[PDB]
Amino acid sequence: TQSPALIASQSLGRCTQAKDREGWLALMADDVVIETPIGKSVTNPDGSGIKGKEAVGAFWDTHIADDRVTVTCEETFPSSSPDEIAHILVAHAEFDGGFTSEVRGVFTYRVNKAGLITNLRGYYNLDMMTFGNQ
Ligand SMILES: CC(=O)[C@@]1(O)CC[C@H]2[C@@H]3CCC4=CC(=O)CC[C@]4(C)[C@H]3CC[C@@]21C
Ligand code: NA
Repeated sequence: TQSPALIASQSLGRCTQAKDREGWLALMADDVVIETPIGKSVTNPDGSGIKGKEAVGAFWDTHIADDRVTVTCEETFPSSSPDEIAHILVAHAEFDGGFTSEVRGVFTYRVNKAGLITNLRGYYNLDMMTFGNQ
């Protein structure tokens, strides 16, 4: 048996690697809060996270859809709750014509009783990102 948290996190990645916008959003609760990273950033403007399914849809359009985002799991850290889990992820992206970005950080997931994602939080900053010219 896979826990609702692990199923959710892995499903989110598969939908990302296939640019399935609708399937991606269906894995989330209507009150989902995405904080990638935690704190103020271009991917987290006010530093309190992207709140709501509409705003995460916009986030997908702005930062994932045409940016070739792919997430790779390096190590999984289960908790003693089936609804919360942590991963060491490596996120890669391609933008502005072919410029690349890559960062490795801790990502925590949380689902509600129905198993829908309510929280996704990333522990990383700019100094951890690496950029490319090909
Ligand atoms: C462009 C960037 O700054 C990043 O590549 C660096 C951090 C990346 C997160 C990592 C976590 C992840 C998990 C998923 O399964 C869905 C997609 C996201 C949210 C993914 C979006 C692109 C981000 C924001
Ligand atoms: Na994943």
